[PDB]
Amino acid sequence: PVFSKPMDSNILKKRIFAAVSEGCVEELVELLVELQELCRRRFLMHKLTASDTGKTCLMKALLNINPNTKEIVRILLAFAEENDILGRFINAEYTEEAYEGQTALNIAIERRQGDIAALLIAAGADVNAHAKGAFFNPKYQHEGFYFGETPLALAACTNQPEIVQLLMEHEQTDITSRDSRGNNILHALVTVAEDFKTQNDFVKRMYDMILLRSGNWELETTRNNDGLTPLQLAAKMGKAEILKYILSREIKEKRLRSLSRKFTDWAYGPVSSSLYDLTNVDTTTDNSVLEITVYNTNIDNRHEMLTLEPLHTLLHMKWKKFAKHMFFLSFCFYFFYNITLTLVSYYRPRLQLLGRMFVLIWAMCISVKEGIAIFLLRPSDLQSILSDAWFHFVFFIQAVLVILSVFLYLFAYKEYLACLVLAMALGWANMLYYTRGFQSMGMYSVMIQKVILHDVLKFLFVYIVFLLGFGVALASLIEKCPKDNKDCSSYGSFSDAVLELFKLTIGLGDLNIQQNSKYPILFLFLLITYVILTFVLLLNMLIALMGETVENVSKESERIWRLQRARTILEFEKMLPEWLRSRFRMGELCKVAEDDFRLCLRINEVKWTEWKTHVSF
Amino acid sequence: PVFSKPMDSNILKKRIFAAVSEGCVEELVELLVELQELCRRRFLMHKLTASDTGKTCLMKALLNINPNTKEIVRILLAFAEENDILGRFINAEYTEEAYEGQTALNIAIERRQGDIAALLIAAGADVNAHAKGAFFNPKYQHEGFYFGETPLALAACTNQPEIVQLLMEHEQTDITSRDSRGNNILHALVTVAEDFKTQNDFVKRMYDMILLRSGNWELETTRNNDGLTPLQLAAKMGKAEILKYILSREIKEKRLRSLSRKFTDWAYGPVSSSLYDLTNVDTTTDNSVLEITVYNTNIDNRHEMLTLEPLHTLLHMKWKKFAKHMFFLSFCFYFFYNITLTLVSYYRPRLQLLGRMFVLIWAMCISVKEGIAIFLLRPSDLQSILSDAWFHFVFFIQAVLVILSVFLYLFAYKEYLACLVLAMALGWANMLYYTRGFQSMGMYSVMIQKVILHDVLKFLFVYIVFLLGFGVALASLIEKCPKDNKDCSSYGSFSDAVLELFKLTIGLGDLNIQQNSKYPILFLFLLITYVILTFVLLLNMLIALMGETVENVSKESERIWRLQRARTILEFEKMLPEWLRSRFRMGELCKVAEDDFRLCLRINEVKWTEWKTHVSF
Ligand SMILES: CC(C)=CCC[C@H](C)CC=O
Ligand SMILES: CC(C)=CCC[C@H](C)CC=O
Repeated sequence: PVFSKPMDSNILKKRIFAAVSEGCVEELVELLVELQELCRRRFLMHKLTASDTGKTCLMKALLNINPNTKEIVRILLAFAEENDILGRFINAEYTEEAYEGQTALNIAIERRQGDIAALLIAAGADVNAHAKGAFFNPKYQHEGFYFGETPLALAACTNQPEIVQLLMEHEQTDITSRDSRGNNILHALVTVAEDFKTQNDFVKRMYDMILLRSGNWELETTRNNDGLTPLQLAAKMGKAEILKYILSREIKEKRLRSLSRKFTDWAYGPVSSSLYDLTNVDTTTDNSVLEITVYNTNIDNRHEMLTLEPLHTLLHMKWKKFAKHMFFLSFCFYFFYNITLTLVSYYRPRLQLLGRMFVLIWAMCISVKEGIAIFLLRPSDLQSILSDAWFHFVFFIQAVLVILSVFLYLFAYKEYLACLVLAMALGWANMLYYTRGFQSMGMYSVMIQKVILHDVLKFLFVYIVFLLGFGVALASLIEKCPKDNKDCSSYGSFSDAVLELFKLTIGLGDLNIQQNSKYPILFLFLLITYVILTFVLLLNMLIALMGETVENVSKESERIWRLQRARTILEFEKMLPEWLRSRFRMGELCKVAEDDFRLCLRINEVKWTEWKTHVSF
Repeated sequence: PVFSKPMDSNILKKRIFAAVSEGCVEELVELLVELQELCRRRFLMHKLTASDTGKTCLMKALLNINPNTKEIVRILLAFAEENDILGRFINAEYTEEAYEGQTALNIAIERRQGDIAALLIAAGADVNAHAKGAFFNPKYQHEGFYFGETPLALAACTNQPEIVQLLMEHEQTDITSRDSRGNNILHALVTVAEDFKTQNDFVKRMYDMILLRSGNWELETTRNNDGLTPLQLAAKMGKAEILKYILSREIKEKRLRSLSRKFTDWAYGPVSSSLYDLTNVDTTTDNSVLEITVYNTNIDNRHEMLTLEPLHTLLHMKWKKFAKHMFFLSFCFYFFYNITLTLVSYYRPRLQLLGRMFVLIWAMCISVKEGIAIFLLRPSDLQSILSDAWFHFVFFIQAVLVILSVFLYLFAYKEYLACLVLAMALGWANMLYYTRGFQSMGMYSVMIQKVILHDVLKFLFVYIVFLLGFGVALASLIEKCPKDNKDCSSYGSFSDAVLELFKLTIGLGDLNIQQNSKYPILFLFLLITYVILTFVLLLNMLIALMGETVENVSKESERIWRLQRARTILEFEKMLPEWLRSRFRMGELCKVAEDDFRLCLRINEVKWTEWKTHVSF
């Protein structure tokens, strides 16, 4: 990455800056006596700070910590309060593009100087001073560190709970404060949080602290600049631990019960009927966590992300309620559409007229749905290798070719077999999408979807750049026969040599040495080295490479089948009419202070291994 | 899963119920003074309990434990004994379908309230109050928790030995009590027990406690509702640790010697001749543990389940006594029957008449045995992939086709070669069952039995749905020749195109471009993409998939060969006559109190690694 001018370097006002660097208080005593009357005519002490970047000696002293630093800070504060400029001195900000709005308290917090940090707030800091800068607000994740550009989140993004308690007891803190990105403190903790369970992580523990110290719902209901309360921000950023904690969170103490999400009912040993609350989980309005966690591409930790308590049961109930009954209906009504293509294609005209226009209207419906589905998606969705747009595009082609054929048939262009036969061969090959069910058979289609995109195009490109060179050479090595007989020089042209040299790869045809070549010792050399270099090397090294690929992705297939299952589960939801949406879940709990707690789904989960380990002691 | 109305919720009699919920004794003082004369006219205190589910305030207070709960229980008991309804109050039962017969002591035990549990039995509990309900007695294993529906097993199914001791010293406990499922306490411990050795498990330790406190044989000889003393219940449910403990169990103390099963004789270092007792182990009557552990499908922990001391030696002795000598006899007498089919099939009539009806009578015997064997099995046995019914069905077909052929031969239908040649080709292919012996060769047949059922039908179905679409398209792309020559359009019909397009897959035949097609650029595209998509992708991705399958199941083959070996060992037992069963094991030990301890098999086992590790200290 790149940055602007540095915040500190070591390449008569510079003498104070050099004195506060190493922290020489004995040297720092006398220059301030000199500075009290240094050009005391009128300047309004602007020479105390620097004008190139807005730096003062305070944040320069806190920029590099030495064992003697407290005396420097107290001497600087005692000097600043003499000239009645302490408010302007402690509220000093950087004035560059990378760093803008940076205060001395912001640097004091991050240097683990909790004892020093109490001094600036005692002198009076604005606290709410944002840090809107290019460094503090990076574009990607590799040119800076992000912390919500608020000083309170410094003690939150870095494990400093004592400064969190010190800032909480302040009268002017503004816990419900936005920023330039519109985030809040909980959004900041969501962003810094670590997805994988890597032993102890302070973010999950400190979320409880900040939320219990808030004691209200405004911190978890405010939206981002795009608009995201942190429940789905933890989903989009790919944070499994934080989402698991926020989805299943209950407070066993009174006076804090509205913040709870998982109201337990009874714990009868291995069984525990937990009444879960869902308000941004079910796809009711938009941007639900269930919708975000399935329409995402960059997430790699979806092994454990989909199998939470208010998501797995929700998906299973949706599948058993309205997804399987329509999946089988779609399978039957597409198999019939593919079968009625055989009665038109194979039985072409070289009372069975009831199905002549059924294929036309169903191709029209398929096209008018896939045209919406292909532009509703963004180009970022196709960047993933296992994207769902490939089948959405194949299904679209299967409709455009059919409608083009039936358009050209009655227009009499003699092309009613050009696009209809390709539509046929693609439609029978399109049946490997409706194997989303049948778990054992569903294991098999993603092997296609991964192997063909990982090993087939690479070996195909190598074999194409291999066959092209040998094809030109073998066609150039032969000689033109004097046309006394037509059966001369079987490797006649480049197009014929390509076919005759490709037939040798599969294993059908014949091999000859008298191909009207004046250099048989050279013809045979090339013909032998082609089969040696490709059939002995490439055709079986491909097998060896997929022997590693399938071994690597055999344990990964279980989650990637369930991903396609959940995607086609939620895709059929959008196709429902609004009046058919009456089959919602259980809701209107009314077990809160003065309202109804949205919708609350009752699940009855059991865990016998965990209960066996717990009861073992 | 689903459930009935919940046992507790938080959505002038309800005030007492709310007071006992959080356990506010200071609030609980005055309402009872109010309730003493509340409508004291005559109701016979029915308002103290609820009528919707039969709940009282006692089990509601024990439903959620708070640090102050003992005073609530003692105040409720002191109030109930005043109105002389303590017996009806403490013997209160739930009255719904899911929960029926549930008492307050049952809820007090499971909440780890051992100090509270002594109070209700001191007041007087019926103890033997069953919990016959749909929740306590689930159908499958995923809609409830099962514990034998007796309160004594609550302290047994949950690790609470102190309450076991408290219930044992009671005068009215009825240790030999059945239930609605006919189980006993040992059956309950067998059901809850954990099969794999997962560090410490309280069930195996507490079995010793309950059996030594019983001190008799009635607890381990009572049968289930179907009829199972727990030795084979531990076998059918798949519990390796519990079965290992119960099979090899000895008490070194006097006054408890009839309960012992493994009477040791001498321990001469690495060798220890252990005299084992077998009463429900040998297949003498029915339902032996050895018979149950081999005729089971759902068990996955049979790696260590078959190799116990009174089972492995029993199987080895049976094999060396009467199973190998009949296996070789069956192999010879079936190879002769398959060889004498060649002298009839290949030498058909387009003094060798001694073998013309031998095949007929042996096919009759094979059919009359396989017809019994195919309906003696249940449909649950065929659900397993590696079931023994496939060979039992192939052997049956090999007899029905032969008898149909020899029936149609002398009836003169000219079909004596239609079913006889298929019977021949199936009979020579049926020889891959008699490779149960030859350990290295026996490793090879289960590779067939697994690979063909896991990878062959899936790739075959994909290749069939692939070849069918290209077959119709390639046959439709060609044009009908004007019949001036017969050698026109080699891809003539669909049936011919299927064969010509299948010959390209194996690698024999020829490839041409002038197939009387008006669209050669389209014919060649389909012909090239078929070989690309199938021979380059499917035919070798199958190899890559079995490269993972064989690697995964290479370590699993050792147990699955021995499973077929034990199954064909015990299958030949049933074929023996009753008079031939005189070759039993050693029995009539008479080393017990006043009887003969059934049969007792002497084995001489050695263990040098264990003795080397033991003597090392
Ligand atoms: C296997 C799969 C998912 C797609 C293959 C379809 C090919 C392109 C047929 C083309 O005619
Ligand atoms: C390999 C094995 C166990 C069985 C194959 C027998 C096949 C079905 C021959 C059919 O004719």
